[PDB]
Amino acid sequence: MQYKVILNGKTLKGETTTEAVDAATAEKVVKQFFNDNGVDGEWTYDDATKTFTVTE
Amino acid sequence: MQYKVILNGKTLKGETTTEAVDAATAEKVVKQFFNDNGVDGEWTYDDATKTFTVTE
Repeated sequence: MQYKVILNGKTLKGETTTEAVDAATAEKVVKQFFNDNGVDGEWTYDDATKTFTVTE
Repeated sequence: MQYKVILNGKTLKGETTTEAVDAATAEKVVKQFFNDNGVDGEWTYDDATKTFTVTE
């Protein structure tokens, strides 16, 4: 199933969607996302659109 | 200024927006987001909408 994850922060806000057999799997899959995005992830920047693309 | 951050993963995909004086500040602010969301963040779930809300 598909789940809609909301990344609501103070200086950062957004919406994302992970696909997992269940909410837990999704929750876990998401954890891996941030777990890997966190502070050692590969962040690419696109000045052309002032947008950054965090690729797992 | 406002920046549009794209969280593009394999099993997870989405879009977010951080506000920072510059791209770097934004990038840094975002890092704090994931840095704090990562594996020890406070994740709240809303079954009513199958949506999770990660609050910094």
